[PDB]
Amino acid sequence: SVKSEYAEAAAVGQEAVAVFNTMKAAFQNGDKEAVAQYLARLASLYTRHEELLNRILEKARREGNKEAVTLMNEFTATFQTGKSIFNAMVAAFKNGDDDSFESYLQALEKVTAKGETLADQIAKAL
Ligand SMILES: O=C(O)Cc1c[nH]c2ccc(Br)cc12
Repeated sequence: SVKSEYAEAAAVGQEAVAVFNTMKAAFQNGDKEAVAQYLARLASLYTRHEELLNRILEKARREGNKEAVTLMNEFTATFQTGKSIFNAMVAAFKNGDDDSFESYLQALEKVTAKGETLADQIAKAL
């Protein structure tokens, strides 16, 4: 069902949180070889999550589930805010700009934290 697909997409989101928090510890420790690998792992996790959410949104549209479509449009817009902040963070790591990396990291934590009430609303709506 779309609801079990949403549980699967959500688990992937939680994998990214786990990897992201491990990556923040590596960044703080200056272990850039680990950070590089966690940033590759996070990209693949975000590209997977993004595609799965798009399938959920498209299914909700085909089902005519107007409330789920509304909430999924709001969430997939915010997902792009997070994804943009992540990509800037990757660029800061490439450029050796730890100040920008720190900044983008906190922004990505706050963007994610904000979008959690809506993430849990979508589970109940589908
Ligand atoms: O997860 C998505 O739906 C979009 C996305 C694609 N790449 C990302 C990287 C970080 C964060 Br946060 C989000 C993304």
